[PDB]
Amino acid sequence: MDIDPYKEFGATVELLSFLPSDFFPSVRDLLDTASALYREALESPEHCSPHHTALRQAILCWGELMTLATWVGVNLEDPASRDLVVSYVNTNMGLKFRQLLWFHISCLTFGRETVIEYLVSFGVWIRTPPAYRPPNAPILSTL
Amino acid sequence: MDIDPYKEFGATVELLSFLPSDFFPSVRDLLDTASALYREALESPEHCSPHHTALRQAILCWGELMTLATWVGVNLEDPASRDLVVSYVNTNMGLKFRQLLWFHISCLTFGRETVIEYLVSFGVWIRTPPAYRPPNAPILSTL
Amino acid sequence: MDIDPYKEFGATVELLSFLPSDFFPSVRDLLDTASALYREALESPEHCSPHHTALRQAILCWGELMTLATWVGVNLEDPASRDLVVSYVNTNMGLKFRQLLWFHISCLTFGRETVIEYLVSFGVWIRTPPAYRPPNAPILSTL
Amino acid sequence: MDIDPYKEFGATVELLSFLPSDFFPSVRDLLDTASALYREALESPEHCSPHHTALRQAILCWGELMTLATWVGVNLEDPASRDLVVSYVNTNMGLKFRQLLWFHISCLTFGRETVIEYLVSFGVWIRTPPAYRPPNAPILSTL
Ligand SMILES: COCCOCCOCCOc1ccc(C(C)(C)CC(C)(C)C)cc1
Ligand SMILES: COCCOCCOCCOc1ccc(C(C)(C)CC(C)(C)C)cc1
Ligand SMILES: COCCOCCOCCOc1ccc(C(C)(C)CC(C)(C)C)cc1
Ligand SMILES: COCCOCCOCCOc1ccc(C(C)(C)CC(C)(C)C)cc1
Repeated sequence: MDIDPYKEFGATVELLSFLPSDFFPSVRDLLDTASALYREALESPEHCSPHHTALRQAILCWGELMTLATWVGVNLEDPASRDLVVSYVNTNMGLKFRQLLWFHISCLTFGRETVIEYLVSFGVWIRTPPAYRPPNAPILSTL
Repeated sequence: MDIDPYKEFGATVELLSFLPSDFFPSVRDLLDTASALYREALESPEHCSPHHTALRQAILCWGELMTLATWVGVNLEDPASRDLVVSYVNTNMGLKFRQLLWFHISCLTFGRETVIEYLVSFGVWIRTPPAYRPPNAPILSTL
Repeated sequence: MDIDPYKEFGATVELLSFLPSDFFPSVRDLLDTASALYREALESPEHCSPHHTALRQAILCWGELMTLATWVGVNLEDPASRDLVVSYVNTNMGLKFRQLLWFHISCLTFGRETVIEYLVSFGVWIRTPPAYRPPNAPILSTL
Repeated sequence: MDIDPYKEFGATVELLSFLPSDFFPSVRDLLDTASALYREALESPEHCSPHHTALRQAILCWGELMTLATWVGVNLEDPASRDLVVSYVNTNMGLKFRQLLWFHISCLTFGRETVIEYLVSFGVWIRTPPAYRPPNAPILSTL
């Protein structure tokens, strides 16, 4: 079916493509962050939050994709296709994964309205010209 | 992270290992059941329930895995690799997909208590040797 | 008929003639901004605002002009005339279009009074010669 | 963004398609009418009505297209290109322009409900076979 993984939260793919693809941190970095900050609540037997649920399912899915790609590469004999699997994964699905993880982690941490206003402001900013925008890229802080 | 996609909901992979592997319906049947009973909810912008929050993500994961295997079978001129990848997807991950779909659809339709009782009772019925096994296995029913 | 597209909103062309070309984001950027911030209200059957109405009509104009430029590229076998028409369209019409899109988005975003005070101040700043005006221009920003 | 210029007023492209392309008056005639009837308003500094706003924007776009056509006629020596461009502009873009002009002038003048009932009645007419199609095609009146 046609589902938007964010509209149950108050966002949309059209709104997260409003940021450059070179903005979203790497998958490994986001997973490390997620461990460090919410391992005890993702591994928890509680409906702690919809973000927790969705993040769990996403992590399991990335793990299964990784498993599959490693298996294909290990079985295949020639590199041309022993690589193309993991390569295409990190190309097309890595972006979706890290957009979604960024969303969920950032929300759980800072706030949903904050993350949304940040998306909007950062798009407006990265689209405005430098002479007439503030010079420092926007960023999220708990400090 | 070792996440159990069920302990959040009050279960485990073990409790679901009582059911054999050939017990679980086809992914087509289960996707049809979902599109029938819970579509307006899985497309809604609401946290209708953690079951929905999980089912949306799992369906997106399955779609992306399908796209992967298809792009593979297409761009890979080795039909052996095509077949192996796309059918191993089924072999290994479809069983998990349909376990999770079964669990969620059944805890939505009938309930958590009813489903866990069903799991216990079916485990009894199946661990029981045949000679003493009644032919009327437990079936989940609203009627 | 001597129509001023801002006289209805309390502004004028003479008040936006000071804003240079390097001030206005690209057409693509402004369109993405609108699509991300106001799509569910520009595609809506409500009279959400004069700015919404005007944005709708201007986007329709621009879409038809892009259709024209495509038809040109396809039906004009004179590369010179073809490229000259396309460049005229883009440069001139997109400059006017960026001007108007900016006015409307900025108003909807900040306020009519804020946008007009900002225009007055930017005019003061841009009339001042460089030897007596600060180097850092005024700035309209949510941040 | 896919936008319907009539959906905020209470109609739909699929509804004004009931009327043939050779039904709408000349752009000349429609502009004469709009001038004579609402010039003091389309030149006004007031959101007199959404129809007024939309008409302002449309007439501005038509004026820019006229300026384009003159620029072509003077610059481009290639007669085939010049004429093809002017003809495309007038024919197609003016078909759309006079659809819009007609809708807005007619609404402002007679009424939205009147215009929509007229659309459905004209559909009835044009659908009725010529053996039973009265020659008195429906027409909008204030009497
Ligand atoms: C080969 O099957 C063995 C059955 O035992 C399952 C053991 O693993 C636990 C399965 O749990 C899941 C369920 C779903 C999933 C996701 C959400 C990632 C969906 C999937 C598998 C379709 C990608 C991941 C793990
Ligand atoms: C190259 O990526 C472009 C961005 O795509 C935009 C998103 O398109 C709609 C679908 O979005 C998602 C988001 C996440 C996912 C899941 C949860 C399955 C995770 C993933 C991407 C790791 C497979 C699937 C689809
Ligand atoms: C070839 O003509 C097709 C007839 O129109 C079918 C309906 O198309 C819907 C779009 O309608 C309009 C109407 C007006 C316009 C504007 C106001 C932008 C004016 C125009 C046509 C001069 C560009 C754009 C689209
Ligand atoms: C070439 O641009 C120079 C700057 O403009 C100077 C005059 O400013 C007045 C702007 O007038 C318009 C006219 C039309 C428009 C719309 C939005 C209808 C778009 C267009 C140009 C595609 C017709 C916008 C502004």
